[PDB]
Amino acid sequence: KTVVVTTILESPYVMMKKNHEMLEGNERYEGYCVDLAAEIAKHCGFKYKLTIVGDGKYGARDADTKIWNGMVGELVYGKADIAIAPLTITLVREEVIDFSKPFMSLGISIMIKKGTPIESAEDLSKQTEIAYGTLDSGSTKEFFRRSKIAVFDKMWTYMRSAEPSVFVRTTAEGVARVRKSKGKYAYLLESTMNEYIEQRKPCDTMKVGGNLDSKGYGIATPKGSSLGNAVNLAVLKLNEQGLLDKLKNKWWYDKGEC
Amino acid sequence: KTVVVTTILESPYVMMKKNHEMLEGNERYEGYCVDLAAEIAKHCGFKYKLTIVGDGKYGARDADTKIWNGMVGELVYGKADIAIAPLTITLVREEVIDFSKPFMSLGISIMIKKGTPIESAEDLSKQTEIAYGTLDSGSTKEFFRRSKIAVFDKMWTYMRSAEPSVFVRTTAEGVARVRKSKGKYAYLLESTMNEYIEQRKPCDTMKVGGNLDSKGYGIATPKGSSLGNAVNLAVLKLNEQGLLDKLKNKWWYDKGEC
Ligand SMILES: N[C@@H](Cc1conc1O)C(=O)O
Ligand SMILES: N[C@@H](Cc1conc1O)C(=O)O
Ligand SMILES: [Zn+2]
Ligand SMILES: [Zn+2]
Repeated sequence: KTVVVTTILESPYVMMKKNHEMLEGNERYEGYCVDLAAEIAKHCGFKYKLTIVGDGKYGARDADTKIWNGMVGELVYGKADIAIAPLTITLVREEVIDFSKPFMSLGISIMIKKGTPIESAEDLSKQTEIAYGTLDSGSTKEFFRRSKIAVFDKMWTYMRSAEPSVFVRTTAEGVARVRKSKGKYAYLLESTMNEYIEQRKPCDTMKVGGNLDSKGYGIATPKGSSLGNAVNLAVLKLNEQGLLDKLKNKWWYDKGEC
Repeated sequence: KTVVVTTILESPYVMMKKNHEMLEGNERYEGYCVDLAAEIAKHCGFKYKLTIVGDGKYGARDADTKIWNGMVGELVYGKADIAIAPLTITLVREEVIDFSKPFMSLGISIMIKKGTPIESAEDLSKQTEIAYGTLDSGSTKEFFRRSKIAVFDKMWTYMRSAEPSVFVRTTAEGVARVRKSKGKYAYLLESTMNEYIEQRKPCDTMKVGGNLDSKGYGIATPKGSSLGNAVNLAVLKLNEQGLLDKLKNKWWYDKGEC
């Protein structure tokens, strides 16, 4: 009955506490999703164990093997009971796992090194000098790959053929590339992460333009799991009681450094 | 077999076309939810009949009889098969009906007549010359009635006992009250309607401040319904293809008059 929670090391959702090495179990981690996991568990009445997804991914179906990787795979193949992370609710995922109503709203956004002469996706598409990419698996890449909006189709056409690769394995990798490229690389990531980074030292990046789309993160469970109903209701209750807005402010803005 | 769709006359979601008297059935109406209903039915493969909710309400439970009114009641008591409307996903409603994932995100906002000395809820709570209320039943009124947050708790106390009533029966009545009250009345309504009206003639109102919460509208079905699954998947598909964004620009800003 101890619920195995799969999640991912992604700031400020789940981060290692500075002393984690002298701590045990759930106490080793801190962050928005660590706080949310505690509350979901308390309102649903279950004991849980946080575990970091082994391959460090969000989740995508390999087109050859057709095997799901990341947190989605952990749920699909029975290695975890629930996923509490910045996991995007999408059609292909909803087809294999269950999602609660969203606990956070977001949209794909553009992250630039300050001073970059870019102001929108249209600007990125109309030039070639500043390279741009996305996480190499997950909802953002899939959004561009399936987009039929020309500004986005043009962007995908370029990204899928750019060399060296413009895709990165982790959010941190994308942010570092932005920071170390003197303005020649812009990163396409979720508004939530983009807004977070813009508030952290060295305060050299910023989110530009509006969001490209609109969607949410949901707490996921294995298709038909017994936890789904209570978890969904708990998210709604916690949102209505102001918990979610409080956690957003606590982890994004209250200890912002810029 | 023809699906009975319950919806509500609320601009620009569902409105009577100018020439509706000489039109019939579903053709009499136009709007975002009318376009959405057509997109959902096509993907889920069903024929439908649009019907305006009899009592003109969104849906709330009478504390004494425990009977649901509005579109929620029409689903609860079997008078309709699905509600395609700007119906807000809430915990009390989710307990009695099913909601698809969000097709639109929004938040409670403040509508003022241009030039009114108000910039936030807080601003409304610390004065008494400017009355302010909400729709008479629905998710907004509940929000203030259930607030564990100080500014808002203060707002319910004044609202619940103001006399005469600061509550209104329809969004239109709330908007008209703002407009003819020479700035002595502000109306609390969802950002979607607020932003919409703000872009319509006589262009004398405006949304002030930020949203008070974050939530969404969902397509609702009776508990356990055969349509729940397909509808939910259709919403996600429509969002990802950009149809939902397309419809929003179509009905909100493409014809704006200010
Ligand atoms: N939440 C996303 C991952 C993600 C995080 O930030 N940009 C992204 O693409 C997912 O679920 O793939
Ligand atoms: N969407 C709300 C109603 C509503 C619309 O605009 N302000 C409101 O309160 C509901 O479903 O009750
Ligand atoms: Zn379609
Ligand atoms: Zn009564």
